[PDB]
Amino acid sequence: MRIVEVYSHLNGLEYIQVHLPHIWEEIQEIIVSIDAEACRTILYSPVALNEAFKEKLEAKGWKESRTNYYVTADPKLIRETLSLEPEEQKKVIEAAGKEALKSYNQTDFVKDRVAIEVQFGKYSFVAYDLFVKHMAFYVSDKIDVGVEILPMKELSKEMSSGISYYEGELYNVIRQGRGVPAVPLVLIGIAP
Amino acid sequence: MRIVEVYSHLNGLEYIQVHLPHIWEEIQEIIVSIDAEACRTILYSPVALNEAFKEKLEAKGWKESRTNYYVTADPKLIRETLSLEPEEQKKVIEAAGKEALKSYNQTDFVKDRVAIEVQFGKYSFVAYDLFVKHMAFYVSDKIDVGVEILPMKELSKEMSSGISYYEGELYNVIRQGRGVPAVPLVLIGIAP
Repeated sequence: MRIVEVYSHLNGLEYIQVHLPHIWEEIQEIIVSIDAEACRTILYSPVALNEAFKEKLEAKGWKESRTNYYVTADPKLIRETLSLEPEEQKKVIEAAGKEALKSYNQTDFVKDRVAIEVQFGKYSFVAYDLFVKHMAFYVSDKIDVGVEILPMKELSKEMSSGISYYEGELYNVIRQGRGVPAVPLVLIGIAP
Repeated sequence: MRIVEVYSHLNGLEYIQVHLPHIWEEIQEIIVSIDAEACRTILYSPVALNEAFKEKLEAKGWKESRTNYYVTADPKLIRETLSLEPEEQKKVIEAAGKEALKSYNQTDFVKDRVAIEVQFGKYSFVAYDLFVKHMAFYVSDKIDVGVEILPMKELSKEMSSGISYYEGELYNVIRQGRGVPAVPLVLIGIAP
């Protein structure tokens, strides 16, 4: 496959280029290696595409990651426990006489404190990846930068209706105003 | 039904109380009027709950709204056209030699420049409502404040697994850091 567009959010790409140059080179090579034709089961299959990326990513040591945390109804306690370890979060919340509720986020591809999301899903999933998933791993000190691989409109239009595309998601990010979300990111738009 | 928790984001609630006091009173009355028991088709049905709120909301003049816009791959052009009318966005993007792509957002309940989302859906939909939907209507100058009505965990646990709850979504918002999203909001957690 090929990269058509790349957007560096909060200079996330440059951070990778300085501190983890091998990662940027690898991400680029993995994309080139994906055979989109074999996924043309003539629309393209999101399941087939996800399987192809999964094999290549895991073949290069990108592995699953999970981050646990405790939520609560109290805004003050949330702000005071965001950066704490799970057990400490619960301890602090309960010590204030408030209820702690178990939660977590899980992602398939993490390596060298970089998370990569390959998204060929419906319109609501990218928003969730950017503002909740990547942010969760970032705030929990598991990643320093997140990467979102998305199909350009030229590819999404050749897939089932309802699949989000690069141009639309880039818009959703920039529409937030400067520097939102707080996690540095690299948005990559691809095509066959 | 009853309100258990209320969170004013960027002082959104106070904005309503000063400029639109009748709206806050009405929202509170609508919630009280909802018969959660009749939706206990003993778990609670999200479809039944959504139908009950829809009838009460529309009965009070809350109506659908749609906002159109043109996205593009060019970050600079996006920032320069965010606040423009749709036709002007396309004109500006194309005048720079870049492609404009049609898009939009639609919501069921808008009145007096306030949007209300009643969410009893899966984990990814609230994120989309907050960071994309409410923000789209806000940036397009259709609303000044957004409202998100969510079930507290005590209610969501009595519904199908996978339904987001107040405590979890409040966490997702505060985890962003101060003032994100840029649109003022009122988060309301409810129970039977």
